[PDB]
Amino acid sequence: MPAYACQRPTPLTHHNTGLSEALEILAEAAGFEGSEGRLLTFCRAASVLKALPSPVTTLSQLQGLPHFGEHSSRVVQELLEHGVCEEVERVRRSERYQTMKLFTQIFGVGVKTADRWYREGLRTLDDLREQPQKLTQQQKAGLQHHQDLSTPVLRSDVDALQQVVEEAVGQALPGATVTLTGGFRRGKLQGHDVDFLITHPKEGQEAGLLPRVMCRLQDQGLILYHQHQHSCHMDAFERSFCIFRLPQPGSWKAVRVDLVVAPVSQFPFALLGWTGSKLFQRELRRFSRKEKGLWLNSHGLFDPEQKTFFQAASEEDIFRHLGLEYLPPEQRNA
DNA sequence: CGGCAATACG
DNA sequence: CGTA
DNA sequence: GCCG
Ligand SMILES: O=c1ccn([C@H]2C[C@H](O)[C@@H](COP(=O)(O)NP(=O)(O)OP(=O)(O)O)O2)c(=O)[nH]1
Ligand SMILES: [Cl-]
Ligand SMILES: [Cl-]
Ligand SMILES: [Cl-]
Ligand SMILES: [Cl-]
Ligand SMILES: [Mg+2]
Ligand SMILES: [Mg+2]
Ligand SMILES: [Mg+2]
Ligand code: NA
Repeated sequence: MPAYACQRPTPLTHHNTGLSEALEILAEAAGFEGSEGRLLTFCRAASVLKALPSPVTTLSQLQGLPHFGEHSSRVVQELLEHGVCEEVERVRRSERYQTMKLFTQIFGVGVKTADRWYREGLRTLDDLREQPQKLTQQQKAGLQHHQDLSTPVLRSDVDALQQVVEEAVGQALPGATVTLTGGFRRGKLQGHDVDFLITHPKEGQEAGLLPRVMCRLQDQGLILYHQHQHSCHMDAFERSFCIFRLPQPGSWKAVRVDLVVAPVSQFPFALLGWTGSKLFQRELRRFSRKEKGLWLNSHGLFDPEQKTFFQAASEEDIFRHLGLEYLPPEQRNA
């Protein structure tokens, strides 16, 4: 089993679901406490189990697996012997974990804000709603639409939203393309949002696109919220983090939609980064830097010795530049 | 210990 | 601070 | 928390 997640296929569904889920609780809790190193290790150990070809049924099978030390192995030992891990269960039940999970899952709220609120004594969504003047516009939107944003996004929602975005993008710029990215590109059946990457075959024509797209969506009454970021080789892409009004039979629900626009020259890097998973990209970038001495981000791949950027016409190019066997998106579910 | 992905945007 |  |  190789050490980096980008060196091994990791499918969406696998043979150690229970064990990985327990380790991911501990990762999540580590994050709430500001222990980013511990979070990373628990995430990696969970991912190692996702990549295994069959179920772990005995402690000996952890021998030699990367990222399994005393702590992670104990967790798996307890699950194997008793069906539960007391540490995991204590985390689950704790007021601190449940409140941080509640707060951090609000759009516009991160660990530091959730922690401050917790320390201030706040515990519920209604507690936050009673102090509106303190909230950012993004947080106000996240709270306003919290129930809907907590509802899993389904493939049928994706299909509908893709048609809407394709229509608006096609109205805003002839020849522009829309590519589904994020978790649904990796084969996920449900998600927290829908992510789309937009480009145009003639380099430069994609500039100045999202205000036109957003105007056209607003004119259809589809936009409940959005936050636009202008673009800057480009080292920042134009982006819009949106909440769409999605029609449902006799009603509607709010859905988070992210739009990002890249020049076609950088499209493969953007697609790679935005397709994830988050752990897959952290691992891939770590591998690039530490093993190959190349610096990878959403915009490109830089050789610091030669001081040159790699051109890429595909994700396959990028894996080749890094000396990695190609993994399709469905196997990037680290 | 030194590291842990990435980073301009607002 | 928070965003992908 | 794990790695080197
Ligand atoms: O911290 C991050 C967040 C996201 N990303 C990349 C990978 C992720 O798959 C992609 C889309 O971000 P989302 O927050 O939309 N996650 P994803 O689409 O994978 O799952 P979901 O939207 O269902 O939570 O952006 C990172 O690289 N680092
Ligand atoms: Cl830590
Ligand atoms: Cl899924
Ligand atoms: Cl981006
Ligand atoms: Cl590609
Ligand atoms: Mg997503
Ligand atoms: Mg997203
Ligand atoms: Mg230390
Ligand atoms: Na959040």
